[PDB]
Amino acid sequence: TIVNRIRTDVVNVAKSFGAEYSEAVIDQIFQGFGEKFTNTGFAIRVQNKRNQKVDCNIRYGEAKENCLAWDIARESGLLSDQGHPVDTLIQEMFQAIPAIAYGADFDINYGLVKIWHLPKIVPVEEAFKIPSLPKSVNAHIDFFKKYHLDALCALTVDYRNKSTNLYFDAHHPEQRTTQFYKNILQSQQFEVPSDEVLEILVNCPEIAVTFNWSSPGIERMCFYTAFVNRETVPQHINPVLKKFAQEAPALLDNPGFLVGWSFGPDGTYIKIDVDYHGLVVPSFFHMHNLPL
Amino acid sequence: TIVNRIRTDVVNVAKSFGAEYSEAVIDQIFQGFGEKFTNTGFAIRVQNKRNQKVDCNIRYGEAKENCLAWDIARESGLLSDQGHPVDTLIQEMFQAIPAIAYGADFDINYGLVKIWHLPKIVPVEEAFKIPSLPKSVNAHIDFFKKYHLDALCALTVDYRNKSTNLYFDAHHPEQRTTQFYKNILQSQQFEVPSDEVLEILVNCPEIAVTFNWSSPGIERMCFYTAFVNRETVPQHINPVLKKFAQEAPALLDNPGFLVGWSFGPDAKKGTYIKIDVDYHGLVVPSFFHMHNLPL
Repeated sequence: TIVNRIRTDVVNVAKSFGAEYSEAVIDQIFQGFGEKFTNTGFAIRVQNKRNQKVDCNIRYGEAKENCLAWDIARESGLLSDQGHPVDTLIQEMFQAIPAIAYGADFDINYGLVKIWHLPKIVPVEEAFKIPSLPKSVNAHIDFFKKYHLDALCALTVDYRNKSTNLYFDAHHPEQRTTQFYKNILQSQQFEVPSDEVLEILVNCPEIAVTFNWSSPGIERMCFYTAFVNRETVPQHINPVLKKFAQEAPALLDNPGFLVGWSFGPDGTYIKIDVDYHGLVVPSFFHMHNLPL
Repeated sequence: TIVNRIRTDVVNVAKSFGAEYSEAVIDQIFQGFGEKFTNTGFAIRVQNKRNQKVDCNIRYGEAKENCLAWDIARESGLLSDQGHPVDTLIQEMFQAIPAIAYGADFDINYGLVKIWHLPKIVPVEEAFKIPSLPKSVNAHIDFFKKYHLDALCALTVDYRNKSTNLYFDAHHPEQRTTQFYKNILQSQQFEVPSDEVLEILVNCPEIAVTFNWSSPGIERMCFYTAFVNRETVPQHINPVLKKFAQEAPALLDNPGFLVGWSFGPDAKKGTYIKIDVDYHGLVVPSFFHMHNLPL
């Protein structure tokens, strides 16, 4: 079955990369979400967040206007209340801004991590009405304006990290210059990457900015890129990129990949998703009004 | 490094329990006290004092006769004069009664909360000369005698709450009966807990009584007991006891825990539980030793 092949592939990736994982957590995730994994925008992700360690995260999105993942995760005990502003945040999001899609991702050593809210691209101001948003978000209006972060294309709630991400369509001509990324990173005292990487960042269509409830400042920023096949992933930049590009499983032979470049206070690491069914990459390009 | 593992463990506990916290406050605490956390009796505490919320507090004790925490907190800006009787109270305490250890605790959403003074067990009357003590302390001499609160084993100053605690070794045979706890709680109009909890209270070797400068009455009373491992924590009594018992971080594999059962007026904060993980494995043996018990 497709669900058995997905579960097998996930475990095979975990073992090949030495990623920590729990069979009981996988069993729980799949009891709730496995059928969805067969039918929707499913992806397997590895990242080198931890030093000398790879983490594996599985995720899916689907074009439903209600947050089905919240209901499933509540039902299966994957999401219980934690006495924290995250408890209602996704609900407020779906109440504040109409959604065209939703999604969810799961750490295979832990359980549900984030739930996603996907509107049509919308002015960032529509986010400011959300009651349980951390104060830092509205505190960063001038930052958003300055860096041309006006076109909001997604929102996520991270229940494990107790944080929230705003995602923007990087449509502005300034965002096609390496100087933009140098500046925005330097504005948070984040380490500026190599020139090679900067030249990759100029094509990033999506910029994620992380906020939380313990600090006034930006926790992290991530710049996402897509690649149509294994070959065009920059495999020379990092061993995890090469190995995953070359060896990630998918239902088609040459899947696309999504690469995120995350930067924080001196975290600064790489994330890579395989487009397991071949739907995610076209949807990424479409959502950012780019051609394949 | 060890200190970095402690910091990340603290943050992870905060996030897991959804406890409100400040990265800046954690920064300041650890700049002053990080090395103390690595090398002394460090513990991580969660409590359900706020209704439908978990608060996280980190603490340490060490066997020094001078209140080093006071110097460190003053120097790091975590403690400043407040124009209040607490400004000198801890100094008067170390001046009045010789200390064999001291400690401090910190709310990770705020900063330094209390500083502790630990003498050899002394008669409670040695406390009564301390000048800046709340008037209600000496007012409660007959209460202390009635409930066999004669063996004073610690003193604390709570700078945030503007209160002070006297801690007593619960050595008396009456303190082994559930009726004692029913009576002492009823004497302050605090809610008497379940028979199950009462049967836990009879084993508690430490009783904390909270006084303040705004009222003549006892503000709160807390009954402490320790458990040598996660298994023997009464995890079925409260969801927080279970989760923290099962999931609290520590260097050793099966750390012990200290549980406090706190009681006050129902119309105010009411009744709640507090649990500490013995991060380095030092705190629980020290607890039993100070109370002359074996474990």
